[PDB]
Amino acid sequence: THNVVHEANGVKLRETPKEFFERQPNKGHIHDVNQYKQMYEQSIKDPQGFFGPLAKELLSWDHDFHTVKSGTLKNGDAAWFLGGELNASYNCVDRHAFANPDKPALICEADDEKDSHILTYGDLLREVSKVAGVLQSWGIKKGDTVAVYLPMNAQAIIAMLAIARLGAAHSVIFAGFSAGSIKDRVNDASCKALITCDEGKRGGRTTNIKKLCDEALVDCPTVEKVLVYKRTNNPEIHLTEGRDYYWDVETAKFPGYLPPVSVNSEDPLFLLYTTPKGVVHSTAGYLLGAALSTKYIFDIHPEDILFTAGDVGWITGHTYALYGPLLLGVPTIIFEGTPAYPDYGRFWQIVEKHKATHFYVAPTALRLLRKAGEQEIAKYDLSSLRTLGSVGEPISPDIWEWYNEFVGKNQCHISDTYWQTESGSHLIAPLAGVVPNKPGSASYPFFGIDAALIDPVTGVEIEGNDAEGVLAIKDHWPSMARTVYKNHTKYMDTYMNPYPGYYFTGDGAARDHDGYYWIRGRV
Amino acid sequence: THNVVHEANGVKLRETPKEFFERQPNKGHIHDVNQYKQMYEQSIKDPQGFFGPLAKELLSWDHDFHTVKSGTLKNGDAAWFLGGELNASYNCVDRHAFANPDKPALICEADDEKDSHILTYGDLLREVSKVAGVLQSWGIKKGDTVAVYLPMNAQAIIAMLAIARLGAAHSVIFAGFSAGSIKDRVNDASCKALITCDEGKRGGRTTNIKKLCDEALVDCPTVEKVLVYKRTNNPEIHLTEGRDYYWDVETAKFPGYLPPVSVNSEDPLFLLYTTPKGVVHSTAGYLLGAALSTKYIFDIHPEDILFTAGDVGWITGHTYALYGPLLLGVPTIIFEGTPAYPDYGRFWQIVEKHKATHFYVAPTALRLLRKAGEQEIAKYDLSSLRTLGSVGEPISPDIWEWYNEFVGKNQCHISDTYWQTESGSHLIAPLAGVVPNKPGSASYPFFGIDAALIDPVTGVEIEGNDAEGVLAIKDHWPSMARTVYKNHTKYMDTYMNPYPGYYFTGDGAARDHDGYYWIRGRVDDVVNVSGHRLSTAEIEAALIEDKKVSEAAVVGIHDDITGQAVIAYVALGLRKELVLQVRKTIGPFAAPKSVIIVQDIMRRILRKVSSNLSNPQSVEGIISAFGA
Amino acid sequence: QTHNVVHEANGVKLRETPKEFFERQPNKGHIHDVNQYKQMYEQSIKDPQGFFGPLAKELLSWDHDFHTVKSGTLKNGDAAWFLGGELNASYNCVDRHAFANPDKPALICEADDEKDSHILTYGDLLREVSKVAGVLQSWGIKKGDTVAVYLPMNAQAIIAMLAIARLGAAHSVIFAGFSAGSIKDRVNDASCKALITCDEGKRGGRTTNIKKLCDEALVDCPTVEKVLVYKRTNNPEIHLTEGRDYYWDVETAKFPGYLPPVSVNSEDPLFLLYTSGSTGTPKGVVHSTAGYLLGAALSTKYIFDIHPEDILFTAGDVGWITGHTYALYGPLLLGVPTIIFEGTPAYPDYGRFWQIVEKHKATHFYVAPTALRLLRKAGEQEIAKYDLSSLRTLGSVGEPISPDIWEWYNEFVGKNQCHISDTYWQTESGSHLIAPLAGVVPNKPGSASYPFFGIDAALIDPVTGVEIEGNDAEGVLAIKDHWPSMARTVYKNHTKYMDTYMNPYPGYYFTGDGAARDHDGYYWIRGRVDDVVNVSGHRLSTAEIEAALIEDKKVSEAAVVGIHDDITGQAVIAYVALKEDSEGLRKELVLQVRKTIGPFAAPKSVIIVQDLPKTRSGKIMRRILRKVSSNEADQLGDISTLSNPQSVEGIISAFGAQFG
Ligand SMILES: Nc1ncnc2c1ncn2[C@@H]1O[C@H](COP(=O)(O)O)[C@@H](O)[C@H]1O
Ligand SMILES: Nc1ncnc2c1ncn2[C@@H]1O[C@H](COP(=O)(O)O)[C@@H](O)[C@H]1O
Ligand SMILES: Nc1ncnc2c1ncn2[C@@H]1O[C@H](COP(=O)(O)O)[C@@H](O)[C@H]1O
Ligand SMILES: [Cl-]
Ligand SMILES: [Cl-]
Ligand SMILES: [Cl-]
Repeated sequence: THNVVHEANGVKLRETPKEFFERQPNKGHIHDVNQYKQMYEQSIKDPQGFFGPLAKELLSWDHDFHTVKSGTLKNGDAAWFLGGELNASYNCVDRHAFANPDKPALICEADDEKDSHILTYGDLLREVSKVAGVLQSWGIKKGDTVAVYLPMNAQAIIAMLAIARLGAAHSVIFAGFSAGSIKDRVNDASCKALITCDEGKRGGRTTNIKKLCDEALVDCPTVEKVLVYKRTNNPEIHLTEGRDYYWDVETAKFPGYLPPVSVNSEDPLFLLYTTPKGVVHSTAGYLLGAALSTKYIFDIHPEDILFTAGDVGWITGHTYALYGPLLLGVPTIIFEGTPAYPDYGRFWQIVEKHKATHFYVAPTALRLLRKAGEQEIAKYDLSSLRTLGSVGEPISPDIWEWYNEFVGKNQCHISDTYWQTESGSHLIAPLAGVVPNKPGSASYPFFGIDAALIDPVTGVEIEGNDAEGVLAIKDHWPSMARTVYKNHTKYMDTYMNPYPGYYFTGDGAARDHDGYYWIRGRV
Repeated sequence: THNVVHEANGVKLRETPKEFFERQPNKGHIHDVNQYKQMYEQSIKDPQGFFGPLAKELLSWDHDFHTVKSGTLKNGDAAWFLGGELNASYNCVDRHAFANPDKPALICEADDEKDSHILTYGDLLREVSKVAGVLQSWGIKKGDTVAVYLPMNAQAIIAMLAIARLGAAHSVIFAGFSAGSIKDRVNDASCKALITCDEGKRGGRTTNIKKLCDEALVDCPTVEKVLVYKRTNNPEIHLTEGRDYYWDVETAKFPGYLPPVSVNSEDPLFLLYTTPKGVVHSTAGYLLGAALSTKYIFDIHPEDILFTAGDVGWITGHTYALYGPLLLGVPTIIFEGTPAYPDYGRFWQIVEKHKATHFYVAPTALRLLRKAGEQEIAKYDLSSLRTLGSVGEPISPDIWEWYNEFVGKNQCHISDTYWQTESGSHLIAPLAGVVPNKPGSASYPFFGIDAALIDPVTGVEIEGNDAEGVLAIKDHWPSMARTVYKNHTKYMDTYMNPYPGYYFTGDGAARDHDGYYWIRGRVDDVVNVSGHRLSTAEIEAALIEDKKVSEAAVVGIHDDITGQAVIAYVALGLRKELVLQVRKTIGPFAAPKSVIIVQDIMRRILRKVSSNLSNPQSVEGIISAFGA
Repeated sequence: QTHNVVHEANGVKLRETPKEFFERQPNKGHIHDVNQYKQMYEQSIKDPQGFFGPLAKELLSWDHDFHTVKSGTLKNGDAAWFLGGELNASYNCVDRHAFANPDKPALICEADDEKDSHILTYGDLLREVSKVAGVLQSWGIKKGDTVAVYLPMNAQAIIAMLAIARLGAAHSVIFAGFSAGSIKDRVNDASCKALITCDEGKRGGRTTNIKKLCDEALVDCPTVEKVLVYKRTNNPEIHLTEGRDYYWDVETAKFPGYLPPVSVNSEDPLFLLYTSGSTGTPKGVVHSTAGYLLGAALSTKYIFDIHPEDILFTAGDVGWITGHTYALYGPLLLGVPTIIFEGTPAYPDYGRFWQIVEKHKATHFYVAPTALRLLRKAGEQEIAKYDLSSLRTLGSVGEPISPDIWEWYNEFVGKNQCHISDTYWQTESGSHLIAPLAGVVPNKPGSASYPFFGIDAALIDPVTGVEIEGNDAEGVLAIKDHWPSMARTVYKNHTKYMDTYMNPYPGYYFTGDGAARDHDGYYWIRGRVDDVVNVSGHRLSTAEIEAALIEDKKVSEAAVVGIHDDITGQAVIAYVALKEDSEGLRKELVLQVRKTIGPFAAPKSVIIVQDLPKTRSGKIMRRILRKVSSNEADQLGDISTLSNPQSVEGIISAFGAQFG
């Protein structure tokens, strides 16, 4: 029994169902919860000997690295795989296109299913090369930043991979932002180019996209050129001559292959803004964390198919709609529309349509379907799923049991992934087919994450279980953000200085007698 | 006997003379024709196992490659030696300078022999490094393009190698071109710099070089600086302060070594313009093709000396005057003048002077020397020669016999080489000392070249020998051109789309019972509309048969649905009467998509108009008419 | 054996390295004995590929391997080493040591006032270099650019140099004693895109103006886009130009403490160091990356006998090549601590050098004979106050060391227990050329002894231009083949490079020095042959000083020459003719030279004459001014070949009257 953790008193360990293993294509990646702690204890006491080999296994290098880990949280100088060189789009596209060009890559589901398509890895290589050819033709090169203002569709996945192909950092801007929020993000990074579309389709209603760009671009002198996709092909849309150009028109000029550009492990892969602050992520570190978590926390295999019902304007689409799954050579499902269009059975038609084996979504949608589309679940077949995931905020133990039976049929594993934009990948989450669940908890911290609670009053680490306090990590990890663009002081003041030697997550949590962490919300 | 390939009837096979092997420095690279077929068959079925090792033998790499071959013709994404890095100037200069800096590299014969000279590989490394140093200090870098407007002399070779040393792509503009032809090519490539000379010398006559550049440059805003070599040192030649700088003045400021810049295998090495279309060639694949063909088709050894009587303004000078021979580390003769100056024995005086072992020339020049200078050949010792090459057009059996008797004394091997600017290197040619000749035939296709004859109407491959049709290639090869600069769609529409799954040479050919290919003339207008091959020339004739039409012009343009579409412009309801005329005389599917009637052939203008001898005022009415 | 030519060597007892040297040596020496050295030297000459290849792979960390050890020839000016190789200078001097031992001292910084002293570990140095490199990167600095440095000899100068080299750019360090005109010359010749400087300096307790001289020069340096200013004094009265000048502490705060180093080619330029020549224009000497670094590591390791446990105190300034190679690159490459002294040997008193050695138990001390002369004159009494027993190697740099100063150095600083390394070299050699290896080569006081690895030294007859075979000889000192750390060019002026070093004696490198070789093969430097004047270790251009004096509108013509000086080694004497209080104007002209070049270029004396001796062509005959400034007027010989032989009498009278 727990005197402190009131959430822990009387909670049955929900061992992973037996049908989860009937549906695995191959022997699971970690046998039992006992091997997970042998691999975890090594990843904390011996990061060099744990992440080194994994980096060599999961990523393809253009130059080997000479030092696995360097720096400290106190000094904000973390670095991983120093001296190595790779390319993000080579690991996400090329190396799978060479292996099996016809394997699906981007299973795109448009607003209207009448506008849906699928890109094989061989097609994704030809389209990324042509868009990278355009950007290279325009003078975009390693060290530049390129803004993206696109809905959740193929064009966004291609623009990011194309920008990363040249060694430039893509700064994705959620399609729903205003001209002001566009102006602020473009000017902070001094983007030299922007990729966008004429207008989108969000649940039947068409959205003004180019209009908001033009309104914002009038205060963005750094933007030399804009690439515009024809999502609707509406001719009343204005393109300023000499600045704006058409996706289809430019890409038609360049070949289906462009060489990737090697970047250093610690070269910025992208900027993502949360005044807004631009979180910066390294290349090697972020990519490894994205691939590891997707392989272990979701139990992804070459045959699997991931449907992250998120958006690339946020970190969830970055890591688990794009980089995570494509690094592993599995197809990912890119959903442009809403969970209510045409009706509340769209998520479920798609899972049935493509036999998706993993589903990843935030609770905020589970409360929308629990309070509207609870009947549409039985229409469609959801027998392909092994793993179901929660991302956004905490997951009610109510919605947990709802998410488990209605969508999972009491046959799936459920992983409640805790993590922020600054972490890059999952921090605390239960591994599919390994970690038994406690409804409402994130469970054990992931490889390389040395979680710890700190008494906010004294600022000392709270040893022993059955306790609460501020959540903090005692060392940095590969996918940790390395700075805030052009403002490292705010980066230190926010994460590294409140508790020297620790990384301040900004949340409060509790650890029960079993070690399971309970996320008690922001402080 | 042959019912189709009449050229081949009663043609005695011509074995390589005994003197060829007496003059050969070492054992030949291929023992006999049976070893050649074994090697060729592997180059087709297993290009990875064949070209992989050769790329590691013949080229020096800064970064290893992980995949030999990628892409398909149908997708226009061919690539070779992916992930690899190298430098063209290192493989053509540095590595040979280190091994033997005193070995001759450029044997330069000037317009007047008084000005001839010889650069060793050591000399070439210093002179290339110094020019590259100037370009580098000017801001030229990987990704840029630099134009070259120079005669066929040492400075042209140095300029090309210095540009490639920085990872930039050179674009060589033949020195005979006008100011307008210069204007078009510089602007299409947006060259940041130009390398040229004040004036040229050709046949004793002074040519204006800088004068035409100044004339062109007024409309080339991308050119930031020009390097000017004092070829004549004429003091009346004006240099624009702030833009033009002297070759000798700037090179004096920089050292004789500059580190080469590594580039990717598929980074552009150069643009070569032919509306002129800028043919783009890769780095690794092109260089491997240049070395392989020069080695095996001409039988080049380190002891040899190559004289390619061509100009770097064309692909022949690119591949077989520069990259080919310098990659293999042998000396190459760079001839600045003409075959008639000071007299009609100059070619042969040069061979004798430098004891050249290999001679490579176009049939056009052989015809001129046969007509006006046959008496001069016997005056010179040409016994150093072993291989006689022919380039640019099929060689008549008569010209073949003349070439064989009067130049080779019936003692040399003759290699009629078929290829084109877009192939980078030889496609069909008799390997020196290996393949016996049939006069007028190019014989067998080369390594990596899977040649086929396809029916021009159906696009289906013709099986069996004693056949004729369109010459097409079933898979890309290392030195195949990769795109047209900033215009990959024209590249696809010209080479890959007309006959999908094949490369379209634009030539017709025939294959005899021994598998020897006989290049025929060019094929005609092939416009492919939903699988129907249409003739724009054939449609114009039909429209003109209508007594209401004075003149008619038909062209082809890209179409997202049907592949291509034919648009007919007509100079004099009526549009319906003309479309039926074409259906009856040609065929039902030959009707133009559209028939536009205008008030007033330079079709280069109609293609750009419909896509969206001079009389420029009509252009406005045609643009208005197409909309109407 | 007696010498008919090398008189310096007659009756000179050979001086073995004392026994106590090896007692204080931490490990087995890097070279077994002098016979192993001869074998290794012979291979470095006959087989440089087999010798320098392995050493380059031991001492440097490479991002890409090299395929050819050595290329090019002196005659063609195309020397190159380790071709195809890639590396980074800041990685080899910082990163690789920080990963191994982040807490090991790297920069032992002794400020002008010891109250301000501090110590940076290799870990600290990595963060501060990364932050400065981060600022430069955000400003647009990239491989191929040049960045000027105008800083005193403190930690920030070292960080600026390493941060510039981290990006693949080349730093150009401008000695802090230079005026705005000398800053102007160097920044414009190199077209520096940025400048790193400080608000004010501290030297001898007195505040020096640094930023003020930059603003004065920068008004004519249109290539400089941004300036980084360190708050050395934090004086708030120092103006920063909005849009151009930015504070070191403010900008570095914006960037993280790690930045990836940029790989550069072995032959990409590492730095420019502007040097005075026979013209009035400084020539920017350019050094490669790989070859220069290998030379710094090789010489520092084998000539000084540096081990990981050791601590090096090079009493030099990064404004000159001595600080470049043996205060920064040499010791940091080997991963040992180096003492960076910002002050003077006289402040607070004439024992400061020894307080520093004792404080930090320095094992290696490297100093100029000019300072040894000063301490013998004014501070000998201070030595007995300090424990100097940590020292074992005592070096001398920049000028000839008198046999007397050698003995003083040996007895009073080394207690007759240390090895002395008289090191001969020059800015253009990058590293040592001729020097006694510590613990290996016995000394002849005043001789540089044997040439170092890769240095094939020769003496050339000045009359015939042919190499002199056999020993007991003298002539022009020349080197028969290039070496790894040899300078590669003069910036954007390779013709001056060829005309100065390679063309005078084709097939050879021309040091500009004369020398003699005794029967034991020891070399004895006889000084410059090319009328280059060395004042307190500072290479000066008499032509540049003449130009400064003429800028005064009262001067018609001026001639400057060099003469021996008991204090500074040599002194420049200026003869001035006016167009027309003398001692007054003499002060106004000396100040004129201070304004245009720097305070350390000021003439010792200014003699005012009516006419300068001239040829019939009209050129000034400085050969006569030199013999007069010395008491060798009786060696002038026939002067009827002058166009004004009567001026000679007035020159002898003027020098006698005004010198003093
Ligand atoms: N599984 C979870 N349980 C509770 N809170 C979560 C979970 N996942 C994410 N969060 C919250 O979401 C925040 C992430 O913010 P951001 O990713 O920056 O939009 C975290 O700081 C947590 O407060
Ligand atoms: N041996 C040959 N026989 C027939 N045509 C040739 C031959 N060599 C080159 N060509 C033609 O020359 C053109 C290529 O130009 P070039 O490569 O400069 O000779 C193409 O139209 C080829 O068909
Ligand atoms: N050990 C030494 N003995 C005599 N002269 C030296 C010695 N070291 C340096 N020098 C002189 O200092 C010059 C170096 O010039 P710099 O290093 O540019 O000031 C040499 O050319 C010599 O004239
Ligand atoms: Cl090799
Ligand atoms: Cl080895
Ligand atoms: Cl000089």
